[PDB]
Amino acid sequence: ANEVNVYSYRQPYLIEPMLKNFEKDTGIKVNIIFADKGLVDRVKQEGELSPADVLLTVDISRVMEIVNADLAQKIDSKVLEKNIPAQFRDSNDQWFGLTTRARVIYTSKDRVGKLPAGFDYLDLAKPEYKGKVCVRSGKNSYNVSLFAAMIEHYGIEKTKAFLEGLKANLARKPQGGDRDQVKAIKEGICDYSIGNSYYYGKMLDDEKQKSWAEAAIINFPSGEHGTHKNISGVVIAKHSPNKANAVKLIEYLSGEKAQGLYAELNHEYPVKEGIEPSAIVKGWGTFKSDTIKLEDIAKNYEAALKLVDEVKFDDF
Ligand SMILES: [Fe+3]
Repeated sequence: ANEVNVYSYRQPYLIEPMLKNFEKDTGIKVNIIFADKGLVDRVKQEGELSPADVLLTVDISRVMEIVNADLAQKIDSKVLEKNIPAQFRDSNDQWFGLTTRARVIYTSKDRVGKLPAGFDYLDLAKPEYKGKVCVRSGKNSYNVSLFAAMIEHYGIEKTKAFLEGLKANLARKPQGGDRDQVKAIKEGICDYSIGNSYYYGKMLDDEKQKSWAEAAIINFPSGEHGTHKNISGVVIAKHSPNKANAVKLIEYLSGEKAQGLYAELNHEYPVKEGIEPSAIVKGWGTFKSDTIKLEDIAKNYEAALKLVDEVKFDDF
């Protein structure tokens, strides 16, 4: 044992409970380094001497930043294979999803209500939604990843046409984050937004923002390819000094002792099949998740960035 060093983009309080439980079960000391927007630079600068064991981050774009900075090592683990569905881990064994986040469509509770069953992201590009849609910058990773999935499913031409239609329907210049779009729904600026599911929980947890969530309905797209999921996950650092402990830790985080808790704390979904979401998350509804591999989203990420620039999505 001795220890394991977790460099985390995610705030320590959102990961500490499961790490404390791991410590109790194994006797392995878990050190948390809050690398924040750090994280690649810090580990790269620390180089061969870096104590980093587990790199914990959020969004496939950040996972790819780590992999593409040559900071990952390949891990062969039957536990990770069994616990994590293949779509939420690397076929090339360098990264592993631990939770998912759904990119959903929020609607005005009063002015729209629940979306009809069958509603797709694609429907937001239809002319009837002109002036009614709020989305943050198209270059934001949450959106680029969604568009990358669309490239996989539909190709660049159809995705480009979608982006053009979506742009045409925006109520305002893309601005702010996902929560800001729901604030805009609350204030009647728009009736539809795209945003991550977990924000609904985060807003309800906040005294000011709860009214934003209360004015909106969370809708899980239910077209052909269902609801887009992105991930939080982990990578074992290239120069991990406590590799065995590190692998033990991520195996633990992938399993039934940690999955429910970790997802619950973050209002996310567990990756491990059979683990329930929290009561609050479950209450938002059940839905079909896209089966697309996150590595295929990563593959199309650059093309999606290119398409966003081509259509000048943020230009109003
Ligand atoms: Fe977020």
